[PDB]
Amino acid sequence: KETAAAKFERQHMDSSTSAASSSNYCNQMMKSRNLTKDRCKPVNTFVHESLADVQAVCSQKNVACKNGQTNCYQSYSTMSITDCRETGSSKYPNCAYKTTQANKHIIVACEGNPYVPVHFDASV
Ligand SMILES: [Cl-]
Ligand SMILES: [Cl-]
Ligand SMILES: [Cl-]
Ligand code: NA
Repeated sequence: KETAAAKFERQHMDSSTSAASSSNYCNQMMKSRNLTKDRCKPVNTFVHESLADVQAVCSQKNVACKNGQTNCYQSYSTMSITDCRETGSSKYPNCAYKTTQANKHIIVACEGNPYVPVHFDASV
């Protein structure tokens, strides 16, 4: 039974690469992080920065989350991200994703002690 912090790490962190360099990145990563077990997760963003740099966002600019909560934080700098989104021809169990690499600010929700990211809200 996964903690919130660990679920964030599994779903969103990929520090081993600086950027997605292939159209198949999302297909491979969504499968290897177990996000296509039982269902195709429709949307998911991977962040290509160190874990420490992402955890540090919880001390940066405090903003509202899309749901109105006030424990969201926007990174001061842009970060290398890859957005993975299911295509129109995807359906379980043959999940298929479009890979879009970008450099954007991230917005995360933070909780706990230590105060760490638990939800990925958006990128700007
Ligand atoms: Cl897992
Ligand atoms: Cl996401
Ligand atoms: Cl402020
Ligand atoms: Na946690």
